[PDB]
Amino acid sequence: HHHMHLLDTLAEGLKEIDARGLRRRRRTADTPCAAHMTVDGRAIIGFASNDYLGLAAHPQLIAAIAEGAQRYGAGSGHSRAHAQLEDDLAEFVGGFVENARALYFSTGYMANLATLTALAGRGTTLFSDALNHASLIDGARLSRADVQIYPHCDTDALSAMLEASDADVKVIVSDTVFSMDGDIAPLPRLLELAEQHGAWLIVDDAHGFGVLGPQGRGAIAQAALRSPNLISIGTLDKAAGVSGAFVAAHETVIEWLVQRARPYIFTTASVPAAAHAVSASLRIIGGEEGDARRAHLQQLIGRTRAMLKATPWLPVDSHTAVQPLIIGANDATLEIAATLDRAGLWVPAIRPPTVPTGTSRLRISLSAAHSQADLDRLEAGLQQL
Repeated sequence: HHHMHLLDTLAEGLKEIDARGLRRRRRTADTPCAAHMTVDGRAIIGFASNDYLGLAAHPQLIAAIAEGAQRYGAGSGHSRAHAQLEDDLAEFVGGFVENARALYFSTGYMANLATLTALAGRGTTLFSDALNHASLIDGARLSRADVQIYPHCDTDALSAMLEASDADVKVIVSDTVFSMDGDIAPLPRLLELAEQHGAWLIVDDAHGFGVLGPQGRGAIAQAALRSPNLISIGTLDKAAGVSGAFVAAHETVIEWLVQRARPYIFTTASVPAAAHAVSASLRIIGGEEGDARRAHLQQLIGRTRAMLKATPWLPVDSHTAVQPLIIGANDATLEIAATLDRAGLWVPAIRPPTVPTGTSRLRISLSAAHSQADLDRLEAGLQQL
């Protein structure tokens, strides 16, 4: 009956997590991801997912999964569906550069990792927005480059850091929509600085793809940017409602990634049915149904912004589906989330280190699948709190 003494340190750390209010609960969904979902046998309205267009449970995407598996098999063992998706993505999101290509990756993390390891090295300096999500942080540390953090969206500070750098290779890295705040990065000014200093501008559009710009092509498209310095990363498990991720860039950039990125990064792939279903999702996102879903989401955002302002708490000023409400402490945030959970509304409580100390917050995530009746109930829940 041997005992591993390090189990004791884990057990003590878990108890400390309970006391400090940082315990995480994983809930099991009895029904598909959607506006209304059943959890533990009780139907609730969910504001927790990043299913921004309501596509995760869409009948056309369910059908595309089934069709994709019948055509290409259950597992990948580069399927024809993966190759076709790369063509479809280049056409949809590559408008910022002539002769765009795209690469499909299993996860957003892998997409970031492939891009940074291929382009960054010793002698590269990487300039990173302070609120960038942790995957981008992790990808950069692996790159073996010097990482300099510029203050959030502070392009004057970044301009001063760029000129105070003699590096042979400079890379600027920013999320487009910040996942816990909802604000949109100053891409026009960031790109100006990138061209002036001869730097790559790598932008992660995880939370802007599908919901920003003409036909939902994303944040670069919204900013109407055109430059070969741009490298566009996105994920396909949020607005697109399936799984996977992409890098889109000038074909020379893509070919360099194929030749220089760590080969194991290409050895993982989602099931072929997933790639086939993303191609179907692009047709919805870019079509009249996508336009209608986005227009409805914009109306939900407009109502929710004022709803949050009416509460005693401080909203983060967001024009995207991410609608945070700052409470303050962990305990006070968990208490309010539980009051909403009792009213049948699932609103996550975000806590450090995900967010700065003293800014624990509800993260209300809107979806085009939500109705005005759903916001009626969220409002009543907030008004009662």
